Amino acid sequence: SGLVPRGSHMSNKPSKPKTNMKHVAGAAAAGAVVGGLGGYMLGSVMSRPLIHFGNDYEDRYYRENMYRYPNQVYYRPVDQYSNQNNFVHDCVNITVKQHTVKGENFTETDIKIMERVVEQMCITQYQRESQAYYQRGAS
Repeated sequence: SGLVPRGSHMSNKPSKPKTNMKHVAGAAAAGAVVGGLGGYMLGSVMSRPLIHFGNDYEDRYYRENMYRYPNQVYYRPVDQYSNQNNFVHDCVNITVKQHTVKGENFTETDIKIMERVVEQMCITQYQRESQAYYQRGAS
């Protein structure tokens, strides 16, 4: 037998009284500036290569359109539940959205390489994400 009294758990302590009404953000307003992704990490600074073609044309083309398109990319933090694909999967899609955006368009031929630089940029990022992800200890 065993039907002892059990089933009592509670934890709540909202100690954050916010009675302030001063949320001024300086001065900046004109027309309208889009910006709604959700919360994806944005590359701050980098040095090493992101994509390696190997062919002359494929090489010159990349460095040629280098200024045409940005270098930053939206990616999420890795995890133990899944592999890099967890973030790399949407990493490419999201990038394609801002890449193929009406703001700028490229030829059918450019889309070929553009997809490579972006794709490789997603996986190549996993190396860094893991470097910081592995580190345990927030001092």
